Amino acid sequence: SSASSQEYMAGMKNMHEKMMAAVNESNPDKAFAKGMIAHHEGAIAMAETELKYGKDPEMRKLAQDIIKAQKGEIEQMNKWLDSHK
Amino acid sequence: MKMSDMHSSASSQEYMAGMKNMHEKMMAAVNESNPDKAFAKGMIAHHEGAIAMAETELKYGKDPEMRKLAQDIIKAQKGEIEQMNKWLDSHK
Ligand SMILES: [Cu+]
Ligand SMILES: [Cu+]
Ligand SMILES: [Cu+]
Ligand SMILES: [Cu+]
Ligand SMILES: [Cu+]
Repeated sequence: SSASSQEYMAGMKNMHEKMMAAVNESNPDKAFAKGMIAHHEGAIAMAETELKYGKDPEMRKLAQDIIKAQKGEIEQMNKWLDSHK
Repeated sequence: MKMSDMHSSASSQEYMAGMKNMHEKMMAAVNESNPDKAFAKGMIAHHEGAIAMAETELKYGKDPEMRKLAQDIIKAQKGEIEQMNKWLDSHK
């Protein structure tokens, strides 16, 4: 019960850590890439927690979709960073 | 290395603002006991952060690929926000 809230909270504080290190970036394109990647990783964590503790099928469906999509956009921003600035 | 660079640009400030806003709303959303409801409220606040970060990118960003992604992200996140919003207004 409260175990779900902590797992949610753990993924959040995890995302906050990396997102903090990405906004001190000066180049706003690099800041968007690094920040949204950490932000997207937060979605995946929050979605995986829902798959563990969630009971509602519609939301568990959305969580599965969110994991698939965010992972995709993440690999794009990663490739964008390996080539740019 | 430069001392006057010890202050953030406007773009970094807007990015910082969107984070502090997203964290606040997400904090108030994990207070849910029901994890399905917690996922909905939390991902909504989390998704709104994506929109803010993408809007900040559209305001200050120059790279075409990333500007396109920011545009798409705003569309998709808003849609999924509407889904979770209706899900919250309909499920108990
Ligand atoms: Cu994201
Ligand atoms: Cu200041
Ligand atoms: Cu917090
Ligand atoms: Cu999100
Ligand atoms: Cu490029």
